[PDB]
Amino acid sequence: GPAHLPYGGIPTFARAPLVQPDGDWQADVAALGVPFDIALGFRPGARFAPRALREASLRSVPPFTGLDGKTRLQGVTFADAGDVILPSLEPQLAHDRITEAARQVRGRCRVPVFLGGDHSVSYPLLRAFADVPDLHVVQLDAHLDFTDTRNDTKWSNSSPFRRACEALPNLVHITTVGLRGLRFDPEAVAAARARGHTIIPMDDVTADLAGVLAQLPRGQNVYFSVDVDGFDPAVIPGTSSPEPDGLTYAQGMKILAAAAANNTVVGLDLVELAPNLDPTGRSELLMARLVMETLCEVFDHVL
Amino acid sequence: GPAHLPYGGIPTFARAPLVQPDGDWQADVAALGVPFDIALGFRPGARFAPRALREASLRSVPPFTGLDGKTRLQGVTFADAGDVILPSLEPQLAHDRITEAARQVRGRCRVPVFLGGDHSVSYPLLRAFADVPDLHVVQLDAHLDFTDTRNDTKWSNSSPFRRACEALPNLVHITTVGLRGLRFDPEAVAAARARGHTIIPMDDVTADLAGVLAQLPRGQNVYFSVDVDGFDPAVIPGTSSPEPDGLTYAQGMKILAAAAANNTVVGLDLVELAPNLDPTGRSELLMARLVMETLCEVFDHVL
Amino acid sequence: GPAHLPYGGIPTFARAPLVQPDGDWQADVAALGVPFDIALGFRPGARFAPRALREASLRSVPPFTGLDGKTRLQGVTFADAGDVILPSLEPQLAHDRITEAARQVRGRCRVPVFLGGDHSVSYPLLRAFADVPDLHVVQLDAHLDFTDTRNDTKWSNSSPFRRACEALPNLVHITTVGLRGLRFDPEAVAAARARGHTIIPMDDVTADLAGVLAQLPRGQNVYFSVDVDGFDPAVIPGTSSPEPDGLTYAQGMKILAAAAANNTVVGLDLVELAPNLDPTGRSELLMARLVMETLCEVFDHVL
Amino acid sequence: GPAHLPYGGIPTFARAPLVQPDGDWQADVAALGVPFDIALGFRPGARFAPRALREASLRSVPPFTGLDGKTRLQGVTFADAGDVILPSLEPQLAHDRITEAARQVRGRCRVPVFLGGDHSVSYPLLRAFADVPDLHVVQLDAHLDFTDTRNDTKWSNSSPFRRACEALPNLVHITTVGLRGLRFDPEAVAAARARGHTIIPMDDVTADLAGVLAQLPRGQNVYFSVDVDGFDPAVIPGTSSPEPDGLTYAQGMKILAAAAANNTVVGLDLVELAPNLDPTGRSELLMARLVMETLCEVFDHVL
Amino acid sequence: GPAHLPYGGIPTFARAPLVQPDGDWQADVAALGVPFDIALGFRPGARFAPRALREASLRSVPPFTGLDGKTRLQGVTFADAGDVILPSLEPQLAHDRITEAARQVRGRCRVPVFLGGDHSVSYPLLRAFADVPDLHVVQLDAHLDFTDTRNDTKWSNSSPFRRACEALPNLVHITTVGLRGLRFDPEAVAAARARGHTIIPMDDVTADLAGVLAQLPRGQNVYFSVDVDGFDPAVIPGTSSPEPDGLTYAQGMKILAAAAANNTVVGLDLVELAPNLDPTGRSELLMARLVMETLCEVFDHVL
Amino acid sequence: GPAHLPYGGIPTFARAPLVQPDGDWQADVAALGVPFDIALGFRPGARFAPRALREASLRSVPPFTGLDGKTRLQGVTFADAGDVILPSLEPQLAHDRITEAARQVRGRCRVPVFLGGDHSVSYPLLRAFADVPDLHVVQLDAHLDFTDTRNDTKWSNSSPFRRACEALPNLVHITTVGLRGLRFDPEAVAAARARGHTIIPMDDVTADLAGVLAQLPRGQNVYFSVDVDGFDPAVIPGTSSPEPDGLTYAQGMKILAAAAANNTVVGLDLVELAPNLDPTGRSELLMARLVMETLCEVFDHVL
Repeated sequence: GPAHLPYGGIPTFARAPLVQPDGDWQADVAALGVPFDIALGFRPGARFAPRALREASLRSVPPFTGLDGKTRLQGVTFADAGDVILPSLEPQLAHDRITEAARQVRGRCRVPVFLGGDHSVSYPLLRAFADVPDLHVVQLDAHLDFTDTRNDTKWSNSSPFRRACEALPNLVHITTVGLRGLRFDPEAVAAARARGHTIIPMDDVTADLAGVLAQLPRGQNVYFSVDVDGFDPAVIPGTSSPEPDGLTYAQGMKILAAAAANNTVVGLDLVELAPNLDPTGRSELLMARLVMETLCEVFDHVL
Repeated sequence: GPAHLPYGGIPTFARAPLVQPDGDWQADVAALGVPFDIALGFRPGARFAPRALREASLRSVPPFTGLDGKTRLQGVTFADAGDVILPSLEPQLAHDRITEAARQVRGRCRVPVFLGGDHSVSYPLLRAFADVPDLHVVQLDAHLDFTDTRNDTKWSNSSPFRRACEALPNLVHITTVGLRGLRFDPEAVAAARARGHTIIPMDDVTADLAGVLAQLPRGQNVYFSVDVDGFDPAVIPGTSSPEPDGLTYAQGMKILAAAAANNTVVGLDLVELAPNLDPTGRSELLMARLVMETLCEVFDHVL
Repeated sequence: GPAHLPYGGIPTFARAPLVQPDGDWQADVAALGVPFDIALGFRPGARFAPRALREASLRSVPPFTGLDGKTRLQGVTFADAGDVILPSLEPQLAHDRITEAARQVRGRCRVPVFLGGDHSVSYPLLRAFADVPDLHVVQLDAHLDFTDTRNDTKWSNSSPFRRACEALPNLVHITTVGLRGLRFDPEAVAAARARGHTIIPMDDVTADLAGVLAQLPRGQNVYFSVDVDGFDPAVIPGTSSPEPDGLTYAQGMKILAAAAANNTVVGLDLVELAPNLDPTGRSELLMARLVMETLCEVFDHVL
Repeated sequence: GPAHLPYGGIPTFARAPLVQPDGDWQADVAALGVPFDIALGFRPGARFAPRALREASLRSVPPFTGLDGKTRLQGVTFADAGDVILPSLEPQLAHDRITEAARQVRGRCRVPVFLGGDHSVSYPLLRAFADVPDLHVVQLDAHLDFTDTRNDTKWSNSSPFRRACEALPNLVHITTVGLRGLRFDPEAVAAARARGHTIIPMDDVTADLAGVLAQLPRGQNVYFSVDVDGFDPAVIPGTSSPEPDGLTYAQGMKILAAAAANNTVVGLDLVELAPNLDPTGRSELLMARLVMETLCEVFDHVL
Repeated sequence: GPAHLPYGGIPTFARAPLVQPDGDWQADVAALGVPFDIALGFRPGARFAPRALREASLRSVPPFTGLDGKTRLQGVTFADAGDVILPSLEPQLAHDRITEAARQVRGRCRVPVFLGGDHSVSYPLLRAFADVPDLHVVQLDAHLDFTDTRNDTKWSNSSPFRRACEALPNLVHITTVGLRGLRFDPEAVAAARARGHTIIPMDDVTADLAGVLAQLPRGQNVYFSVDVDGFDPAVIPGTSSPEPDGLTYAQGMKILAAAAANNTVVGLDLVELAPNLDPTGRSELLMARLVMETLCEVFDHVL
Repeated sequence: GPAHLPYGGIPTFARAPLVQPDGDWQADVAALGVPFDIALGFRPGARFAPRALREASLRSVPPFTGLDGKTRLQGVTFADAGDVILPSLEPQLAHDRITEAARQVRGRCRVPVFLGGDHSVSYPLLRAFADVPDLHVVQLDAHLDFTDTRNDTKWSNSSPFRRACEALPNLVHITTVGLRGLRFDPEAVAAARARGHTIIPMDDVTADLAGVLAQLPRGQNVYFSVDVDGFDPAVIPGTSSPEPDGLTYAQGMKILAAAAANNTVVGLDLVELAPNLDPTGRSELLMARLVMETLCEVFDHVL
């Protein structure tokens, strides 16, 4: 029958049916929003990202038939579990709400998609994956975000992965791609290298993308964490702290596609999108497509 | 339990449960969006109004306890039937789907709320009230919008009530308040007076508000049509063609309040809001509140 | 035949035919733009005002038939003489070009309309009225703009009327209405008072508009200078240096209408509009209408 | 010597010299910024308010010679103590630092000026006045902000005065002006009325301003708290949660001027300004002027 | 002697004299605007493109002397035929208005430049070339736009070339370059391949541009259709539905240049520009330049 | 002691202490702003660049430890000398004040950093380097800016280097990189080559960046002039007159890094940034970083 235009209808991710995190449902893919941005240290706005991403996803409703007539995500079911009910302030309670909602959504779908929210949400999100043996994380990011303490707190967006690792012994490895900038936390760098994490600077992606893909995990359980600031600001300006010369959409997608075809993807988060910082709206439109395209890749290699 | 903050959760009007127009449900108040703006003659954007109003309504979730301790809308149930599935172009087809959806929603609730969309939507919207005896329309508008033909079309936003009157013999009277501007369609004015419609220029409201309220219907079946451009552009700048020296929120609400308490309100539409034209977002916030406050007035004097 | 919508066609003031300042033409009203804003002391943008005003005037193309069915500006011819060709910097050269173009335009129309541009343009514009006996200026403005020197220059926008008076012995009186703000140049205020100029603070307008209209000139040759910041910033926010609690559109219009009904209007300038500072676009829309409505009043009482 | 233009120089409040809160200085007036906005429940941005207000204050540098030729704030010294060094998250720590910095600034000046920041900062700010006998607070606000708990926290901006009262037995009375809206916390309203607070709805100001001025404290130790949302959104749209029909700049200023003429002003805060929500920039220009004008009134009646 | 700066003068394309489509004039190049955008399915704004392009063209007024000292477009005359007078709605009438105006302009110049407008305008525009033998079209676009039916209409901006081909058997071939995205209409793709149209995905331009150029027509009558969304969103963000990883300005220009060097160019349209979606203004500045540079290429290879 | 987050504290360049140009101080690096933009010929805004650059520099406070573990800018002291006090208009007086302030700053630091301001400030800035033997200028720019007269003035931003060369016989050579665009001043190109100046078009950079670095000066006294428009508009859209296909941040930096490693850097200016033209704020963030990264290269290799 007739379908809504992007500007029509209630905005749910992939225009999927709306459900409750603890409701009686099941789907191949389930979206969950985390409108939390009080942990970032510069420009707020990421709390509006979940809503912006849902709206932008109406431009990319599955399934998809490419120029080659091949159709992806054909038959794959989606669901939108709404957003985590967050309190004001109270970061600890917020973290607990996030982990609980994440647990519920995880048990009702195959591949859960978390929409941030600043990067600090990745920590409580990952806590819902403690039972995943030898959990690996493929992180697209301009920064390492493995810092211990910053501005007198352990919960800033610069510390999510540091917090996750000390709370999840099953999180055995992180591969970070896209790092750049004038400042790096030496303590954080040393801590990541001490745990054997893989650090891939944007310089290496530019110099030899093939070699970078050859460094990605294989036959592993992988959780994808995409910080939109990993992408070049020209491409995705909507983010609090942009760094020049980043990933093109194509490069970021190639890394995600490669990792999705050789691993068991257990989930993915999309964080640091700041809609208010991009009045052209391309940031959310492109990141919404990124998620959908990644899912296409994920389900094109399910065993 | 805990409640979402305005930036959290899926945006449904008044944060009410989502439903289908011809679905199996019933409620006191039901919202229906009509993201149609190709009929206006200047600045587009109203197609995004339904979505903006839903989001802004999260700042005004019922019920409401005033400073006097009194609570309003207690026990009143709300529902959101989404938006009419409109085609691209094809105005005649759009009109038919609008009316059908309006009919379906009106038969499932007591007071239906229609979110435009340019003012031309009022026509196919009123066609769903053909069975209301001696139907009266109280319209807040900077313009009369009773034009026959404009720019070689009969379906522009300048002709909704002219179209509605020729298609509905039961629509017996219209009271338009807030009229102003340098240009008036003489043929439209003549046709309106010929039918005995009441025309109340903004000057009348300014000179004597009490006299204006005395001209409102009493004990009649009333359909409310609120064109946001009836309000002063300083108050509501988010609209295609603003006209200086309009209604303050308070004046417009006083009119709606008086009419609501003295009549049987059969419905209401809120049109011409253009979110894209007000980056401060106050336009949607105030108009979302206007709809809720009007509803407070309506259900506060139910017989 | 069919007429363009506001967004269609080449933007000329009031959609009037385009002409050259010294060309072979004659019209009742002729517009001339002065896209000069390098003399203001705060936020630039007024250089774009002439263009924005033309675009906005397409929403106010004459003639106008009001609610009473009466028509104004019927048969009144319009022309757009384009813009003065300004150099970069070189204020004195710019001034000479503005005066020359204004003189040429004045000699080919009854009422010239000058679109600024920061307020400093009023000086060279006025030099073109050296032959007007006992020239009076009715100035709507939040600021006096009668300063001798400011920031080491004689040509800032804070000095146009001071420069005008010293260059035109025939400019015998100025009536300034709308003044407000924490700071005033004591020398400028005292000099204006000592010259017999009339200073009407906004507080007087609020306290007794009737008393203010009674202070306006009668039977004089009047030049209207409208600085948009004379209007309340809530109404017209698009201006460099806004001051709270100003004229509503209605008050400013009543003042101009009163003066137009009892005097011989020789010209009008509209200055300090900064379109870039009002993304809602209501500033240029309302100010273009003010010019058109003022002309309606002018030609309704011309002798 | 030449003076800077508004867009020139380093932006310190009123172009005052920069000092450390606990440094070796003394001045009549001292500004202290609190760029904290993680406690608000809707739209962020107030963290940028202290900076925006400083920049805007460059348009209002003291002293001021008015239209009447009289000068105010002549010889009155100013100091800018910078901003409280805030951590990320960690509300309690932020609170303690805010109180400590405020105490130190207070002991070094006659009248401290605090620039927020969301309204939650008023709580830690007021703790620095625990020694003031019979401390009265005059609050301009659209909301009461006397809530005990909201969204699972005691520190939201909706609870500053509630926290202040239960922590300051010397805070004997609060006069709140401008209240309006559909939703009010019944528990908060009751608790406030019970403690003997004076609640003055905006409707009261509209109906009789003279009466409202008579309800203000007299001969008391007064702390001013100005929430920019107390002003009408058409005038000051840059704020998280606007409410229609608020104070005009003039009405708000009349209230402050009245209170400043009959009491001993011990301090003032300006909170909830969101520059990012007003691209016209009028919100910060007008609120910076409000602070300066209030200081003019305070020093005109120094006992 | 002196010339206007970009912000000065009436904005006509290339600052060319204004003429009527059916007036008595002749010029090498003539521009015609089609401010129509009610056919697109997402974000409106293209109706303002013709005006934005005209304004932006003031930064690219011919002739042009390059770094090598060689001048292009020397002696090439220009004219601006204004905009097609469009009705409100009534797509079929608009289509006829467009075709007739386009033919009139075509009979008075050598190369016509059409300024859109959503991509649907290409259909009625092409009907004006029904008298051209073996008409070839070189289409820069992110989408094929060869769809038959979409959202219950035949006239959406997704069907222009489909409508053109079935109405113009003389349009023997189309070469589309820049195709990309997750969704492709299998029906449209088939109909295109069937007619033998050449489809060149953006991946092919990236893989080997020289190969793509070798696929362009030679010695044919060619019409250029440039959809701005064919360019990368980072470069041209001002467009309704952006797609990542597109043409750089240089790539698009290389394609246009190659085709203009060995073909008879009969016209060109520039569509889907949405100035309202790019507040930096680079979208219109770059596309106006693209048109002018394309003309430089065309007149550098005339037989 | 704790450190301010980017949105906290008074915005001075690199959070450096404030000083007066002719005060008693010394520092390795000193910043001086020149908020002058009345000489540009298109879109103003550059007057706001010094303040935006200072605000943005708070995200790049020295020293910097890279991913490789090396730390740069260690032991490098900074000072912010504020802004040159500019008059209104009076370009000659402005020039004199700029030169004088630059002289004072240069005599108190090792590497002065000048924040513009339109490009015309480079002329009076360079006059402060008259005692530098065989002075060389490495200019990143989309335009040559070696024009004699433009729009009836010798002081436009298109003439800074022409004016500098005729005033400074010691300015023996200029290397300009990034030139592009359809129009070039033939008289300026000829005069530049006549003097042996090296012109390096963007095409050369794209074709062989290694070769361009090879063409940079070696062992000379070099003054860096960075016009942000030398960069691609997709990367840095905030500038008056953008030209497509410009330098990536990386390319521009590589050029500066190379020159800084093989020459004595006497100073650097950063001009034409227009914060108001880039609402995403990435323009000032990337350019402030550029200045800081250039400084780290300078001190990491100085003789």
